[PDB]
Amino acid sequence: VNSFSGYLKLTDNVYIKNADIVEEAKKVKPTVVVNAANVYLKHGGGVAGALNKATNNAMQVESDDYIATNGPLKVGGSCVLSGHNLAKHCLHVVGPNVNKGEDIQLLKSAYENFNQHEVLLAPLLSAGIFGADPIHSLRVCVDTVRTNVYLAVFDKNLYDKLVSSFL
Ligand SMILES: O=C(O)C[C@H](NC(=O)c1ncnc2[nH]ccc12)c1ccccn1
Repeated sequence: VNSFSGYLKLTDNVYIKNADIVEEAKKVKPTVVVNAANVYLKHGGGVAGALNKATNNAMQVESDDYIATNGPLKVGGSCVLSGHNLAKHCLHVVGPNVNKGEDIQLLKSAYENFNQHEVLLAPLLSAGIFGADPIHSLRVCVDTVRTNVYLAVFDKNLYDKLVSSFL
């Protein structure tokens, strides 16, 4: 038993809600919140900009030190950093950004990072301003992640569309 509330059950291990991931994180304080990052960990907009703003820019400061030491992530890759005031840990996961011309096939690799964590609060990878088909992303999530994932979808119209089209 865990502390997530009002999530619609999609499968044996995937739950979904129409909610702001920042607000869910501040309420639940999950072990792991997933950030929809880029390879430079430049947290400008979307999930990343919103999470970082909620940490008062501490996420960005930590991320800049990470990049200075380690260099950029790979598309499809991830790193574990602090969750600051939002969670114990933040798993920064890089899904392909279609608006940058990145390989959509890399979405499955991106979701595989979730399997290293027993429970996660996450956004829908590569959706929104990342430019991929969100129905496809939810499908890849359900077909790739085996650990317990709680998906927080910001856009109300998007959430309704995702639920009504889920096979
Ligand atoms: O779920 C959605 O609608 C799409 C989702 N976006 C957000 O969660 C989001 N975007 C902007 N400002 C925000 N403030 C609080 C939440 C939030 C998303 C997923 C992957 C990549 C990019 N974007």
